[PDB]
Amino acid sequence: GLVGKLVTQLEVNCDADIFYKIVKHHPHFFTGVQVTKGDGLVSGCIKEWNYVLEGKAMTAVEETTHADETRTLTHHITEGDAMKDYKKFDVIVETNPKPNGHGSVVTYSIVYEKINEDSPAPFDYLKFFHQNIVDMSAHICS
Amino acid sequence: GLVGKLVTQLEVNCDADIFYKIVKHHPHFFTGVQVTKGDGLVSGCIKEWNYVLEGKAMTAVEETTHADETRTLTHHITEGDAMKDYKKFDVIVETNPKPNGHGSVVTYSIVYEKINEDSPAPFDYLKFFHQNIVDMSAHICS
Ligand SMILES: COc1ccc(C[C@@H]2NCCc3cc(OC)c(OC)cc32)cc1OC
Ligand SMILES: COc1ccc(C[C@@H]2NCCc3cc(OC)c(OC)cc32)cc1OC
Repeated sequence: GLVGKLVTQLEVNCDADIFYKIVKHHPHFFTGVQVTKGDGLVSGCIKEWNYVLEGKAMTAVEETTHADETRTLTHHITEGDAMKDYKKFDVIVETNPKPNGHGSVVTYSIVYEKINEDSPAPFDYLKFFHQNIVDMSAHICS
Repeated sequence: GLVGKLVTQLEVNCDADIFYKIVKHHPHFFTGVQVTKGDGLVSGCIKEWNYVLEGKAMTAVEETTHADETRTLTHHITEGDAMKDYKKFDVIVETNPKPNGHGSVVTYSIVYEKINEDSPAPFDYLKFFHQNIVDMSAHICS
């Protein structure tokens, strides 16, 4: 099966709307541009990343869009090392209140389509994104 | 955050109800028992597994339940190496038709609660369950 999705979901002790605003505004570096929607206000960005994953230097080009009303960030990868393995690679970050009312659930989903049946599934990316949100979440408190 | 869920979802070219029936009936071995519901018909099982994960021999005790009407298998781990890292570890396997009507989507979810913030998230288990369903899925065809 070539099409799949990997998910990591974590509970965080933080209001969903604030946490989303934190995530939205944030060896590696990027160059790139911001994207606007017509009113001159930034609606997203396009970045070329240089990063190291499990010791190997890689590049990617990522177009990011946000949806404030659903607290969703979407990172659409168009180019780079990952596209040697995947025809499609998108990363969707959602933040929602726990039905308990107070804290939040953060979901990172990697939606992918492999080039062929010999391509890996992106467990190395899932672990990276997971640890990154754990790390960010451990620099926040009430 | 101590509570989380890992998911791998895969598309399979197989009718959901047949695929669920295949999954339901299937270095490692197990000993154990079957569980009935009162009519003498098997409703589940309780197994003690001996298995090797990333080279290390481990044991677990797993109680499995099924739900035919939702094509869901639930594996509830009560004891074993994994419980050195997790207070709770459940594995839920769902099979549903693609809204396209024909093939299926198979979802393995690992629902976990870590013992403490230094416990790993179960990416090693997610990869194992993923490869196992890929392998099974590559022994089936129309
Ligand atoms: C192939 O997919 C991607 C590759 C890189 C990114 C960028 C991502 N954001 C912060 C900096 C950064 C740093 C990294 O390693 C140090 C990294 O590794 C995967 C990923 C990222 C994002 C990606 O998709 C969201
Ligand atoms: C800690 O959680 C679990 C541990 C073992 C199992 C049993 C599982 N089923 C087939 C045989 C088998 C064989 C394995 O390695 C050869 C294995 O590794 C994780 C897992 C399994 C299931 C588990 O949860 C579903």
